[PDB]
Amino acid sequence: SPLNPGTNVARLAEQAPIHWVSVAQIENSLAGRPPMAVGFDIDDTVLFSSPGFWRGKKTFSPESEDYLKNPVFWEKMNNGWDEFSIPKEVARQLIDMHVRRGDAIFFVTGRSPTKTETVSKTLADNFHIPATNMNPVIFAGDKPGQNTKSQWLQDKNIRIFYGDSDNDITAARDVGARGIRILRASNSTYKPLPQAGAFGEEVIVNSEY
Amino acid sequence: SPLNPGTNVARLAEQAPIHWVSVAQIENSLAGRPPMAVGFDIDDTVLFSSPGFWRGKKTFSPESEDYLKNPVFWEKMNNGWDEFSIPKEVARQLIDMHVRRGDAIFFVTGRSPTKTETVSKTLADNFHIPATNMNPVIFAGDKPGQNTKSQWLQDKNIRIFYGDSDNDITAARDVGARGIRILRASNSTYKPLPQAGAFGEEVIVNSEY
Amino acid sequence: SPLNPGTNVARLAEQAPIHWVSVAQIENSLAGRPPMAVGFDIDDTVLFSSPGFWRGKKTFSPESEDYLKNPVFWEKMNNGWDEFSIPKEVARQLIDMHVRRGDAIFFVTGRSPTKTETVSKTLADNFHIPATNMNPVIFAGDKPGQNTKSQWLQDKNIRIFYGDSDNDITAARDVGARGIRILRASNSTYKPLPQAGAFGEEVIVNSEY
Amino acid sequence: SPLNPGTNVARLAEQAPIHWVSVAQIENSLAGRPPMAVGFDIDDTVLFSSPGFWRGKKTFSPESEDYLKNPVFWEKMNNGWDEFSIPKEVARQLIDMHVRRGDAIFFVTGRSPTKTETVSKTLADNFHIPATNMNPVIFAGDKPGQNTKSQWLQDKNIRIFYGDSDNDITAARDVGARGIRILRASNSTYKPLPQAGAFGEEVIVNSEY
Ligand SMILES: [Br-]
Ligand SMILES: [Br-]
Ligand SMILES: [Br-]
Ligand SMILES: [Br-]
Ligand SMILES: [Br-]
Ligand SMILES: [Br-]
Ligand SMILES: [Br-]
Ligand SMILES: [Br-]
Ligand SMILES: [Br-]
Ligand SMILES: [Br-]
Ligand SMILES: [Br-]
Ligand SMILES: [Br-]
Ligand SMILES: [Br-]
Ligand SMILES: [Br-]
Ligand SMILES: [Br-]
Ligand SMILES: [Br-]
Ligand SMILES: [Br-]
Ligand SMILES: [Br-]
Ligand SMILES: [Br-]
Ligand SMILES: [Br-]
Ligand SMILES: [Br-]
Ligand SMILES: [Br-]
Ligand SMILES: [Br-]
Ligand SMILES: [Br-]
Ligand SMILES: [Br-]
Ligand SMILES: [Br-]
Ligand SMILES: [Br-]
Ligand SMILES: [Br-]
Ligand SMILES: [Br-]
Ligand SMILES: [Br-]
Ligand SMILES: [Mg+2]
Ligand SMILES: [Mg+2]
Ligand SMILES: [Mg+2]
Ligand SMILES: [Mg+2]
Repeated sequence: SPLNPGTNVARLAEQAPIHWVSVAQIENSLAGRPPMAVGFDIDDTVLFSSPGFWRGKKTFSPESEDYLKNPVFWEKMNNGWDEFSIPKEVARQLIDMHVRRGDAIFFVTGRSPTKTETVSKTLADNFHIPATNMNPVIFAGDKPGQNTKSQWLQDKNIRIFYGDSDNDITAARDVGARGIRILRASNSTYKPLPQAGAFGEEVIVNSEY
Repeated sequence: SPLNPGTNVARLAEQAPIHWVSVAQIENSLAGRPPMAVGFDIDDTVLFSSPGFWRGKKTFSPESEDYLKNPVFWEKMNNGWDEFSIPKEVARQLIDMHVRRGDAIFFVTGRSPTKTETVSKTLADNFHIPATNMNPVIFAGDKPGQNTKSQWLQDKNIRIFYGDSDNDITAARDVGARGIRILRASNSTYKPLPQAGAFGEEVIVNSEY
Repeated sequence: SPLNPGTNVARLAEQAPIHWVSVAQIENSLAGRPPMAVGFDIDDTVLFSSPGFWRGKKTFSPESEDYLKNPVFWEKMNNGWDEFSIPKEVARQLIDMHVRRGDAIFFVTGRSPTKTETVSKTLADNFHIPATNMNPVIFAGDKPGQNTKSQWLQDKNIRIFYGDSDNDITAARDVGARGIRILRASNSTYKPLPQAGAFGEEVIVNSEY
Repeated sequence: SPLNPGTNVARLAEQAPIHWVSVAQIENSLAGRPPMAVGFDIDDTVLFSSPGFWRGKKTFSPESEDYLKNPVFWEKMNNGWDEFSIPKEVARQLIDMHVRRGDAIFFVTGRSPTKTETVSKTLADNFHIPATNMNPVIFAGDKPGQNTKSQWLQDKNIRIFYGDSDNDITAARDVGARGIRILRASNSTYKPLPQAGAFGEEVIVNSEY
């Protein structure tokens, strides 16, 4: 790659054809809809939880991705390491908005389940979610005695699902929910970054922080 | 304004909430729709015609907007000065696409009408539009003996209207047609630049050239 | 290319490594330097002259670059077609700044020379350049009876050369003058766009209009 | 603020006049310079340490900035909470480059000093810094028995100082070192973001991650 690559104004102005939306446009699109159920992926959607995953990786499997199948990792990740996870502003805004509408708030995660979890609590506390709006984190997947994320969406009648990963958007699509994309921060340790907008879905502006 | 204003990454990554689309996405949204009528504003939508407007302003009214109510200007502008107008690439793609589909193509302009006009021919020539798809330019407005752009869109059953200006999109909105925005180039002499996406309409990416 | 390519925040925030400068920064870098000679390339540096080039190409050689070796083209281009050329705002700022400082202003072009030329006058008129600061356009090249752009910069003791093309900056580099890049507009008909900053030179921000 | 603010291509292409540089351009600028001393701010320069500061703040002073004057906070921040701090790629690249040159690597921080600190170790381990290149973190400030960051730069003959905050760049400027800016991540909890480039200094591209 050249030492001085230069640029040109076609590249400076170039836009990908993304359907960008704001929080205000989403609220507007819902105006006069009665209280409903909506859901959020957790990691890189409402929490920059990379610190915990990064400590996990270094502590348990510095040379592979095996820490993610290790129950001792998950016990720590789910029971306190979220105290170093940084709440996303986009999620504060969306959650306050959905609380303002009287909506029911669900969090649906692909994290491995553990005996106990204080994530539900970290989320109710960090985002000021009233007990009445709040629901215990749902641990979805394809282990025996789990339902998948789409089954949970169908089961909870979740109408809007917010998330950063392709599987978040497809899961919403599968059950006819509205999948709305959030940008993953470029300093996340989960890489490569997804291509936000890859299914033609709404992507929220400035949602990396 | 500071000599060294500096910047930051929230500002470098910031996106306005615009519904961007590509030509390809628009062609796909129309897949299996039979032939229909579509229309295009001219100036800064399919032709960068500032050269003639600029020449006009300097020649007839260096000091005002008066040239635009001068019939001697309009006669030069519509009978040759578009030989200096530069066709937009976005318009070559859109028009080739609509030709492919077998659509009827209309140009609806706010330019003042004149005895004769060679703009229709400049457009059929520059854009390789088959006579069968092509239609003479419609000069629309609020002069006696004119109909408005909206009435013309209703009259021709134009389903899609492309334009750079707010009135292009609202004229489409008036009659229930799909208004699609094209970016006016920053070197156009028509200023200020419109706020593309001001009505929540689709805006075509990279459509300034 | 995918219908929905999507994007990500590493790509939204990505910057090429360019030395951007403002007109204000350049004026400040010259603070308390006495009057000097500076020069400007014409086409896409101070005038968006694509209208005349475009008209030329269609009229004389729809199918080649031959129009550019046609004396009948050059006679039209240099004796009036610049009435359709659109002055760049960056050039109004730079030239007003250099006039302020009392600098001698040169235009050095690669256009083919002709019997007469009204480009010098178009530039003195459009840019309000005082006759005392102004100099007739220098037509430079490798034709017999010509000197090259570099020799002209050496000959006039031009300390700063502004231009959009690689040869503008390298001609400056050849003779030890400060080469400063201006962005060619994306609707110019001269393609491909140069890679501004390809030599580690300064590039003026927003200089496409 | 409007629900549909729109945009225009002047804004889409608009650039701040920053002197952006790459890691390769910096190495190139140093080529054939003998081994030297160079230094790095820590927080948001080589480590996204916001997780630790964010846990600190919530644990010790949820309603003020007093945690930053609390020694119990600093003992935890400096003795393990960096295990959740995320190394910046830009810092891996710069440190490997400066290690390749045989340079001496210093880290100079404004963190309050504590009895012990394992930050030096976290940094040597995460960035693979050979013992011979590595130096214990220097805790600078204006407490009694400290030297300021500029005094330390002068004292260690540090020739290049990398950092995200204005005080990093001014400290380098004060002693005639080369201050090079790194972009603070927009998900940092330390806000507002600095204006990278505010002294006309080099800013490294894409240095938020
Ligand atoms: Br391992
Ligand atoms: Br493991
Ligand atoms: Br813990
Ligand atoms: Br917020
Ligand atoms: Br479970
Ligand atoms: Br699942
Ligand atoms: Br993904
Ligand atoms: Br990536
Ligand atoms: Br589509
Ligand atoms: Br006048
Ligand atoms: Br007039
Ligand atoms: Br094209
Ligand atoms: Br009308
Ligand atoms: Br408008
Ligand atoms: Br404007
Ligand atoms: Br300056
Ligand atoms: Br030909
Ligand atoms: Br020819
Ligand atoms: Br101006
Ligand atoms: Br030459
Ligand atoms: Br070039
Ligand atoms: Br190009
Ligand atoms: Br407190
Ligand atoms: Br405290
Ligand atoms: Br610890
Ligand atoms: Br790296
Ligand atoms: Br100390
Ligand atoms: Br200090
Ligand atoms: Br700062
Ligand atoms: Br900020
Ligand atoms: Mg996620
Ligand atoms: Mg128009
Ligand atoms: Mg040029
Ligand atoms: Mg810092």
